[PDB]
Amino acid sequence: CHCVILNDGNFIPVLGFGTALPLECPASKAKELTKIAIDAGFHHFDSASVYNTEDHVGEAIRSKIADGTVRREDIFYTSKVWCTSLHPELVRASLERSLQKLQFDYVDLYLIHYPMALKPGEENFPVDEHGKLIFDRVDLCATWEAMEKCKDAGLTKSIGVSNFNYRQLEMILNKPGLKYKPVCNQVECHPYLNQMKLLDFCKSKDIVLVAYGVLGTQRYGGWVDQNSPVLLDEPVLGSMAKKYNRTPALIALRYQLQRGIVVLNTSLKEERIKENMQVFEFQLSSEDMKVLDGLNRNMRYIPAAIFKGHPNWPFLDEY
Amino acid sequence: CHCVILNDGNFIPVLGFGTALPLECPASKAKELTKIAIDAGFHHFDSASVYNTEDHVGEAIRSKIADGTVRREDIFYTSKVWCTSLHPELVRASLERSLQKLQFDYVDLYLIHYPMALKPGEENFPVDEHGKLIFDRVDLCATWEAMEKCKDAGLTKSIGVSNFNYRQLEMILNKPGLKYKPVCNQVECHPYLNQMKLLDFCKSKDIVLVAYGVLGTQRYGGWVDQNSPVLLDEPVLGSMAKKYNRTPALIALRYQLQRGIVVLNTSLKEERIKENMQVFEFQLSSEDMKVLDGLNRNMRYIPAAIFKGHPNWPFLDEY
Ligand SMILES: NC(=O)c1ccc[n+]([C@@H]2O[C@H](COP(=O)([O-])OP(=O)(O)OC[C@H]3O[C@@H](n4cnc5c(N)ncnc54)[C@H](OP(=O)(O)O)[C@@H]3O)[C@@H](O)[C@H]2O)c1
Ligand SMILES: NC(=O)c1ccc[n+]([C@@H]2O[C@H](COP(=O)([O-])OP(=O)(O)OC[C@H]3O[C@@H](n4cnc5c(N)ncnc54)[C@H](OP(=O)(O)O)[C@@H]3O)[C@@H](O)[C@H]2O)c1
Ligand SMILES: C[C@]12CC[C@H]3[C@@H](CCC4=CC(=O)CC[C@@]43C)[C@@H]1CC[C@H]2O
Ligand SMILES: C[C@]12CC[C@H]3[C@@H](CCC4=CC(=O)CC[C@@]43C)[C@@H]1CC[C@H]2O
Repeated sequence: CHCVILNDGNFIPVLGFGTALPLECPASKAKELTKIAIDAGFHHFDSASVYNTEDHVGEAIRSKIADGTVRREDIFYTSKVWCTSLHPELVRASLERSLQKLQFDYVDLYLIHYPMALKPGEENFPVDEHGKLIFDRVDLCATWEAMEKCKDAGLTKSIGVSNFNYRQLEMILNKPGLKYKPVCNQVECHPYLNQMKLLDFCKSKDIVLVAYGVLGTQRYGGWVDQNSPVLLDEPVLGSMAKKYNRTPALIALRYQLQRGIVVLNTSLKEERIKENMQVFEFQLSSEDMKVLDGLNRNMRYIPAAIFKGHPNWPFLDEY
Repeated sequence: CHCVILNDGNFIPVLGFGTALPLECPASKAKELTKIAIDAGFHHFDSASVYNTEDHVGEAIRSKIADGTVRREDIFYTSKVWCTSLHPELVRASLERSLQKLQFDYVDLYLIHYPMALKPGEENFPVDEHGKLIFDRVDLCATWEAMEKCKDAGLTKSIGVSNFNYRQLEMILNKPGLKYKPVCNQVECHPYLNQMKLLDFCKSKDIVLVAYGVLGTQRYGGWVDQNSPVLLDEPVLGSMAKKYNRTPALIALRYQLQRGIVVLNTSLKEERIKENMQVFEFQLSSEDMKVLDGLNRNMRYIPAAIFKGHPNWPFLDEY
């Protein structure tokens, strides 16, 4: 497998397929896209409880195992516990519910979606009369202890985090009695926001940086500035694509793989799912990698703006 | 394909089996060892016209292709033109001779063995009455042009160099009319001689550093100081071997792979040839890599001392 090794010994495919879909897409769409992705050669699938696509994704995977296309052990499935279940006593219950939806006995990786707790309840986005999210206070170190228990319970093989800044990672890494270090930190990363600093930090701690937004994000309404520039329309990517006889998307994907990053990607088009697998066919020169490094402009497509004000908002700029 | 991509688009397996043997071993020994390597999963084999083992190595490979074990396209074979054939008009004749000994239509890689020419002739080590090598002077840029022609003739898929220092690589890289940059520079590299500087330079130029002496070299008589320390006896390697439940050799091999180096290795023992393939099974922590970086002590096992007076002796410069 085009895999890299996690700090707990487990292997993870460097190219994963994201199962989050635009609000304008029917949930069931996730099932068909997953089947196409599997046939295209994808083994790593990224999901979350908040995506409401887990049951459909699980159906596609179980279907592909049933007909002998792949085995459960060959699939790397990731889930994430949402802000409303960060309370230590609610973490495992959330994972068990996901497993129930998937018809799985275990997930390969389980992440804390955001380092920001929200009022517990069925509603994923509890708000008051002003439409403001209802924040809740939770000890993330305790949340982590609960994640470790899930690993020891065999409900998940590995555990990690998502959307954590290095300061928050250090808190966990320096935790008294720490048992398992996060194996990864899934964050937004692309030429407009190359996370060089956070990447170097993660590498120094044996933490894998898993990137989303590698192609500019699906630009979800209510989460991304619709007036922000479209990443793949960047002239530099267009020019480099022609130089290497590839596509702007392939240039953006290869850029990250060559930096030691595990990449996620999503496309609603079958032709593009297959195309993205071609990222393993070519190499970007060291000089062109520097050119791409020059596109950095601190453009964060998903700032989780509705979370601003929360004591743990992870995206404050560096000094 | 546990492989990396060369600057000419071709793929090379990151772990290769070397076929040079101590003078105390019969040449035919290479046939047996190559077959064992192939059965253990090795697809990359390193040889040279000066090793006097090409015909035996070729026979093992052809034998394994014949009985259905492996395909030629799945094998990556490297040869090297010796000092006595650096004259531009003799480079191709040497490659053609190697192909004849191998009964191959092409080699995957062809290297200039040393940036030092010796008096042309059948004798690989021409000497005078004082037992000193008879040096010759050649236009290495002209030698390179001849290598480029060999690539354009399809006799070799890629071309590179071996034992070249920074200035000598520049000599080729800045050559007016240069058509193909060297895809690699095969040099000695291990914790006692980590080549930090030369490695950084090669990466900046898209040149892969291929390392020999990864396990301390076979300590050839007449080439290696028999009183020099044995690399695999290094305490740090022993302690790390115990920590990871591996072996000193596996630690030394993995150290190089994680630095982006293509590693060669040779063993006369079947058990060790099989063992070395296990290098893909574990990961050294970032902190432990730094510990290994600390062992550098400028210990060059193969200084090519009999060539020390040659105008182009490569080991005088800092790197
Ligand atoms: N942990 C988190 O906070 C978080 C947040 C957001 C997303 N994610 C994860 O990341 C995954 C990816 O989502 P994303 O929003 O980051 O998007 P993305 O992977 O950056 O993709 C952005 C856009 O690229 C287009 N695209 C894909 N392949 C292409 C190709 N070969 N040529 C041209 N265009 C191509 C897609 O359009 P088409 O569909 O039209 O092809 C898509 O809208 C999700 O499914 C999820 O698993 C995680
Ligand atoms: N281009 C050049 O100038 C140049 C120069 C020298 C060599 N090379 C290339 O590099 C290849 C490697 O040769 P090298 O001299 O550098 O040696 P090496 O790979 O550094 O190996 C040195 C020693 O390691 C031992 N060893 C191997 N695997 C082991 C294991 N699992 N446990 C314990 N010991 C182990 C071997 O002893 P045992 O046999 O007793 O196991 C061998 O004598 C050559 O065959 C050749 O292809 C190139
Ligand atoms: C932006 C992000 C992915 C897209 C989703 C969002 C939560 C609400 C949503 C509900 C949907 O039916 C479609 C996707 C999405 C818009 C997620 C919050 C964290 C991040 O993973
Ligand atoms: C040291 C090196 C590999 C070992 C050989 C040496 C040339 C003479 C030799 C002749 C032999 O019959 C056995 C190997 C070796 C001792 C090579 C010169 C460059 C390097 O590849």
